[PDB]
Amino acid sequence: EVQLLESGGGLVQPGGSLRLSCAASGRISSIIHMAWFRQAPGKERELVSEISRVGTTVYADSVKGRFTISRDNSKNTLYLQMNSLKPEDTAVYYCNALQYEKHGGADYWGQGTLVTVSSHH
Repeated sequence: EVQLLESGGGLVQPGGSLRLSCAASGRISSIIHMAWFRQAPGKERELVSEISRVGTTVYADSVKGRFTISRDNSKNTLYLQMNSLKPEDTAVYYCNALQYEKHGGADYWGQGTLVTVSSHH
């Protein structure tokens, strides 16, 4: 198993910024794809960004240019810098890790960290 511990969310105004963190531990594969997903009311779970060990990245079209995925490997930590936040970015954000186990792929989940972007909290 890989345990994923998220932090960094909270309340912010439109145009604001937040940085999420995801600390990984456990039996982490040499080939591991790390991702941020989000779940909002009225929408399906959505991939936000992903990074491979060599640093290739992908972004959802709706966050391109505004969000940046990053790492501090000395802490086994994945980050998501969110800039220029919009109300439609409100969601629970999850850390995810995708690697093989003996029987097949495993998609490990963090707990989630809530991000609420609003002018009228």
